[PDB]
Amino acid sequence: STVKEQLIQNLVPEDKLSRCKITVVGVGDVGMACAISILLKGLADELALVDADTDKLRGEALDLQHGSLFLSTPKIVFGKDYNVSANSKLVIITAGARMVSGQTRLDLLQRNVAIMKAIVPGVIQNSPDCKIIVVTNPVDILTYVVWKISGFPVGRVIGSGCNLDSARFRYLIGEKLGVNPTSCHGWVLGEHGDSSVPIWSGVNVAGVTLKSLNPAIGTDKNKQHWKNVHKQVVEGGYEVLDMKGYTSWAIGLSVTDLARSILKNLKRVHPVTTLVKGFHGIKEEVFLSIPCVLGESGITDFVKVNMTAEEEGLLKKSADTLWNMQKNLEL
Amino acid sequence: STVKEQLIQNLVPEDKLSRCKITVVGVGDVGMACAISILLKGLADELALVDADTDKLRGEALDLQHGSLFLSTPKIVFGKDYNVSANSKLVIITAGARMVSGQTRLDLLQRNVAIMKAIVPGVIQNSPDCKIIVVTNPVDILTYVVWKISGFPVGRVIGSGCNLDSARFRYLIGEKLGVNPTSCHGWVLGEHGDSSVPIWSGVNVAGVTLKSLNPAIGTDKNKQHWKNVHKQVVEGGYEVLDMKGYTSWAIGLSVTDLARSILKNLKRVHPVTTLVKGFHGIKEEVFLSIPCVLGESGITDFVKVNMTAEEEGLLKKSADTLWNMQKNLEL
Amino acid sequence: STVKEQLIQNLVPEDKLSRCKITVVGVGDVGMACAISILLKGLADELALVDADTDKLRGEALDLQHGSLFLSTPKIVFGKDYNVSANSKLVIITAGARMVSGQTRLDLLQRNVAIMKAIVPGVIQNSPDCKIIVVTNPVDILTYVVWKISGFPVGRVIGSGCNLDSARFRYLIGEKLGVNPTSCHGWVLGEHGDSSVPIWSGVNVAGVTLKSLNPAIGTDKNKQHWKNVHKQVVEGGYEVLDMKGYTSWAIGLSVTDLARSILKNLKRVHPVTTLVKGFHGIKEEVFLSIPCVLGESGITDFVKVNMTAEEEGLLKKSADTLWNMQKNLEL
Amino acid sequence: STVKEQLIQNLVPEDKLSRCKITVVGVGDVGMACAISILLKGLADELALVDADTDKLRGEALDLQHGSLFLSTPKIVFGKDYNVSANSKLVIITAGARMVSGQTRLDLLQRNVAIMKAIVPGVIQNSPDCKIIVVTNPVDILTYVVWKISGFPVGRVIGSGCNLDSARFRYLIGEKLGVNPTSCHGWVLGEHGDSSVPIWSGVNVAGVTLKSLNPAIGTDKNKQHWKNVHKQVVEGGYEVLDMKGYTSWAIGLSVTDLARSILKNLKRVHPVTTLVKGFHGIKEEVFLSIPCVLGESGITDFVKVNMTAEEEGLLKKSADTLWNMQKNLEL
Repeated sequence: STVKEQLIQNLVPEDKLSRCKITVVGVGDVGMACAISILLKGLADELALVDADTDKLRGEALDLQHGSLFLSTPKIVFGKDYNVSANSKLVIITAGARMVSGQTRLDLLQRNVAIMKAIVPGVIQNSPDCKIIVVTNPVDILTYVVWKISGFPVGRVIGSGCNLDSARFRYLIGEKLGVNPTSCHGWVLGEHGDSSVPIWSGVNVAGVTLKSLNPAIGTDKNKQHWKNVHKQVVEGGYEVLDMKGYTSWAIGLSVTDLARSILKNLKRVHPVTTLVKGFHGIKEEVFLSIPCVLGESGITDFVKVNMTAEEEGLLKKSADTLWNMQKNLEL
Repeated sequence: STVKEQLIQNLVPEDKLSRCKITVVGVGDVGMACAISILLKGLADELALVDADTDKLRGEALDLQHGSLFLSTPKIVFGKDYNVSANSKLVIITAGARMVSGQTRLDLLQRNVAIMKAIVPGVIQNSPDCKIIVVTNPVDILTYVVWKISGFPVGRVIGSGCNLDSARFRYLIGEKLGVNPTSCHGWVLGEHGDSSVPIWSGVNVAGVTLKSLNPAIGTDKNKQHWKNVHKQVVEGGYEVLDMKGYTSWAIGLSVTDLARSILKNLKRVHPVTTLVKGFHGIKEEVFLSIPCVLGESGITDFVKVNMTAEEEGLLKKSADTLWNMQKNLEL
Repeated sequence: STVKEQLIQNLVPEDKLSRCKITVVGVGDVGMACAISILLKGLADELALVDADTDKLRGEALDLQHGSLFLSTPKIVFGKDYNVSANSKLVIITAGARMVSGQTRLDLLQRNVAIMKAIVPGVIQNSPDCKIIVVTNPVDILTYVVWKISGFPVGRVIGSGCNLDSARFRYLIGEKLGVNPTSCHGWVLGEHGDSSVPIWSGVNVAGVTLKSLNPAIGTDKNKQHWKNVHKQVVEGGYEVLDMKGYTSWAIGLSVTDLARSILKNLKRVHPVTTLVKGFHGIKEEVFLSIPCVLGESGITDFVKVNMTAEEEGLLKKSADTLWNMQKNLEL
Repeated sequence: STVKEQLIQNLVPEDKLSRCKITVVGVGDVGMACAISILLKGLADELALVDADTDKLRGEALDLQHGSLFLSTPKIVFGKDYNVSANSKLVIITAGARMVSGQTRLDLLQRNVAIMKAIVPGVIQNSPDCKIIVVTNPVDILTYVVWKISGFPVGRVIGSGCNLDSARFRYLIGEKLGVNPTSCHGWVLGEHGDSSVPIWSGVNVAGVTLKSLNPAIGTDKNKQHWKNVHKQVVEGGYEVLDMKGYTSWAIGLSVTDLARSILKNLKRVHPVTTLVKGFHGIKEEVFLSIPCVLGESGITDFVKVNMTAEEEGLLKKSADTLWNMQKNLEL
C-alpha cells in the first residue's frame, strides 16, 4: 500500500541479526575524539555511546548520525544506561573528572574511583565477555580499580598506559634526527604521568646492537641532552592542556590504535598497563605499563625487557609510588 | 631457557581464540585478484584459501604470506581440503573452467555443475552457517546449482550477478558525460552475459524525475546512440579476455565490494543473483539478478523496480532462457 | 662528531623541497573537526593551521603534532599570520562567529563580512593560485563576499553549500526505507539554512524514471508525510546546536569530502555554492548552491537540473532573499 | 541540443589541467601487481601504463578501466610509447626477462641491460624531473645501468633493493616469536639475491640495547638456529617461483610502500639500492642496498649502520661481486 510496502521486498525469514560492537563511556572531548577516529576506520559496525549527561550526548550522537553518509558503520546508538551496551566486544571508559592547569597529577583519583564504582561494573553485567580499555587516567590505578571492581581476567581489563607517552616520545625523538616516529623506536614505561622511566637501553633508528642510540652515546641520560626528550615528554602532557584546556586528539588516536590491534587480532605488541604483580622485583598487585602483545582475546603475553640496574630501579620505584596509593576502597 | 622462553611472557589462561574468516575456493587469476583486494582492505583477519591444484596454491599462498608486513590480517591459511575452511563467515567459489576466446557463453556449464557437485557442498559441511558469493559464471545457473546442492536459504547463497556489468556500465556511461561512475547511476539486470537488459527507465546523473536520462532523451534504446553503451557493455566482457586472455581485476573488486557490504553490515543495495521465482511474471525457480539489499545476514530484502512493459518483457525472457537450461542434474 | 653527524648521512645536493598543502583558517571546533579528518585520510602532506587566537592554536596544533605517529602527513605547521600558508593548494576558511541557540540564521552576517575583509584576502596574497572552500556560514553570502573581496574565478572560490544538508537528507530519508544514504539519492538546494528547497522531482533508491520516489508517490510535498524529512532536515541543523552547543563533526566530514574530490581530481559532482548569476531565471550575482562537478581546478561545470515550475519557483525565491542581502559593503 | 549540451554546464575558462602521475613500464604479473595496489590506495590520480606488448596491455589496461567505479584515481592511460608518460612524478621500470626455475641469479643481466638501453632513457626524455624505482632485478646492477644510462642524481634513481627481503625476513622472524613483522625489526642488506648479509647486530622486538636479539643470543649466526631464518629468506625467493612460476604480489606491495613514502613525503627510512661508492671500505661506483631515508625528492640521506667486523666483511664482499660485474657496456 505504502512506498515501503511498494519499493522494498522483505526476503522472509532472517530479517534481523547482531554481533560485534564498540562502546564508549562518556563523550567528554576525549571519549569523543576516541569516537570519530574509531569511525575514520572500520573497527565497528555498531558503536554505542553511553553517557550520563543525556543532554550533550543525544546532541553529539545525532551529530555523528547526521554524519552517516561517510561512515562504514551503519549503526550508531546511544544510551543513558548500560543496557545500551549489550554484547559489546570492546568498552572504553572515558568518564570521570578531566584535567585542570596545575591539578593534573593522580589527584583526579579518589574522585574517579567513585566515578568507577558506579560507571564500570554494571556495564559489564551487560557485555559479560567484554574487553576493556581504560582511558580515564589514573589509568594505572583505575585499571586496578576496574580490574578489581569488575573481576575479569586482566587481559580483558587493559589500560591506555604509555602507548600514548611512548608515541609522544617517538615524536620528539624523531623531531631531532629528521626521521619518522615510526622509523625511530624508543620505549617509555613505568607510570603514565611523571614517574616515566623512558628506557634508553633500547632505542633504535635501525636495529638493536645495530643502531641502538647507545653505541654513539652523546650519552642519553648520564648527560648531553636527550634527558630533555624525556623531560619534554612528561612536561609535554601538561603544556597541552594549559593551552587548549584539555588533552583530546592524541589520546584518541592512541586508543583506536589499541582497538585496531585487538579487533583485527594484529598481535602487535604494545606498552599498556597490566599487573606487574611479580615482575622485575615488584611483588604486589601494582598495575603499571609494560610492553605486551595484544590480540582478539586481550593481553596474550608480556614482554620482559632489559632495564639497566636502575631502569629496573626507577620502574621498581614507580611500582611502589603507585602501590601504597592502592591501599584502597571508598574508606 | 630459550629466547622465546626468555623474551616473551605467556599471560596464563586464554592463549588461544577464533572467529570471523574469509575463504576463497581456487586462486585462478580471479579467485586470486578477489584475494589480494580482500587484503588491500580490512575485511578479514583470517583468510583461508582452498584450491585442489596444491602446487600453485602453496606457492601463491606463500607469496601472500611473505607479504605479511603490509596486511592488517594476521592469519592466512591454505588447504587441499575444506577442513581448512572451518567457521568461515564468507566463502567465495571461483573454481571451474574459465574462459576461451569464443567459447565463453553459458558453455562452461554442464562442465561446471560438475565442478560444483564436488567443490561446493562439503565446504558447507565445514562452515555450516557460512554465506556464499558465487563468482564462477554461470553465476546465475551455478547460484541455482549451489543453492540447490547446498540447501540453505538464498540470502546465504548469493551471486556476482551484474554488480559487475552495472559497474562496467556506469563506467562507459560516465565515459561520455565526463562524470564519475559513482556520480552517474544506471542498472543492468536479467542475465550476466548477453541477455542483459540494462534498465534505462531509471538512469540518473542527479535524481529520478530529476536528472533521469529519459527527460532529455537523445532516446536511450529507441535510437540515437546509447544502446551502444549497452552493446559496449556486453561485448565489453568479451573484448577483455580476447586480449589479456582472461577476466581478472574488475571481477575481484566487484566481489570485495559485495563482501564489504555483507561484512560491515552496510545494507547497501546491490544487483546480485537470487530467486526471482515469482516476481514480475517469472514463476519458476529461475535465479537471475535484481537490485537487493545486502547485510550481515545475506540478502535481507529485494528491490522491485519499474521495468517498462518490455524491460519486463526482456527480463521475463532471460528468466526463461535461463530457465529450461535448469532442467538439471548430471543426467 | 654528533649522533646526528654520526647516524645519518646527508645525500648532497637536493636536501630540501616543497609542493601541495592544505590550510585551515581558525580551529573553532569545526575548523578543527575539518582538520583531524583531513588527517584520517591522506589528502595532505603539509597542513598549516592559521588562527588568530594564538593561545589555543599552538595548543591544538601541538596536540596534532604529538599525534604524528599515526598520520601519513609529515608536516603540520601553524601561524598567527598567513605567511604560514605559502603555496597552499586548498584553503578552508572557518573563522567568524559561530552559533547561538536562537541566533543562528543569516545573523552572523554583517558580523562575518567583517571577519572576512580581514581574514580572507591577504591569505590569497600568499597562495595566489589557491582554491577556497568557505565553511563559515553565510556560506552563500560569504562565498559572495570572499568571491568579491578576493577576485579570482569562482571555480576557485567555492562553498560548503548544501553538500551538508543533502547528506543530512539522504540520512533521514534512508532512516525510513532501511537503506544506506549512499544507496538512496535526493538533492536539497537553494539556501543552506531555511530556504532549502529539497528537489523531490529527482529522488531515487535505484534510478530516475526507474525508482524515482515519485512514481509511487505517497506524494512527496503535496502531502502524505515526507515534507517532514525536509522539515526534519532544516530544523535538524538547529536541534544539534541547541544540545552539544555547536555544529562540528558532520560539517567536517562534508568538507573533507569536497577536498577529497578536488584533490584526487575525482570530478565527482556536488551540491556546492556558486554564481547562479543567470540560471533558471536568476539574473544577479547571487550565489546559492547547485549540483556542480569538482576537480583539481575548481568547479569545472554546473549541472542544470529540472526543478518543477515551483522547485524553480522556490529556488527563484531563495536567490532573491539571498539577493538584496547582498546590497553590500561595510557601509 | 544534446543531452551533454543539455545536462552539463561548462564553467568557462579553465576546463583543463594536469599534475602528478605514476607510470609503470611493462605489466608482466609484477609490473601489474605493483599496479592494482598503487590503486588500492590513493597514490596517484593519473597512472599511465607503458608496455611494448601492445596486445595484453590494452587488455589489462581496459580491465582496470572497466574497474573505475572503486578507484580514487580518475585517469588511467596506456601507451606503446613513452610519450604517454609525460610529466610523471614516479616511473617504475618492470620490464626485461623474468624468472626461470634454476635460471634466476644475476643471469637475467646482459639480457636486461639491453632491455634497458632501450626502455629506460627515452622515458626520461619525457618526464625529465621524474623519479625512478627500478624493480627489474639485477635491481642493483640495473639501478647502476639506469643510473648511468639516464644521468640524473641517484636520489632520483632508486631500486627495490632489499626492502623486499628485509620484509621477507621480518616475516619469518616473527613466524617464531608469535609477534607481528612490524613489531619485530631486523635488516638484511648487501645484495638482493644470495649475497644477503642480514645484519643481526641490530635486531629488536622492543629496542636496541633494549630487546636486541643479541643479549639473549641463542646465538644468531655463530649457531643455534636463526641463520636459517636467513637461509630461509634467500632460498625463500626461489621456492616461490618454482611453484606459482613467478614472483608477483609481495614485490608489488614492497614498491608501493616505497612510493607511499616518496609521494607522501613520509621520510620513512628504507633499505633500497644506491651508490655505496665510498662507504664502509667500498670505493667504486657499486650500487647495493643500505638503509636510507626517502621523501618527495628521492633519497635524502643515508643511514650508516654498525656492521660487525665481518657484517662489514660480507658487505665489503657483495660490493665487489656486484662490482666486476659492472665492467660494462654492450661490448
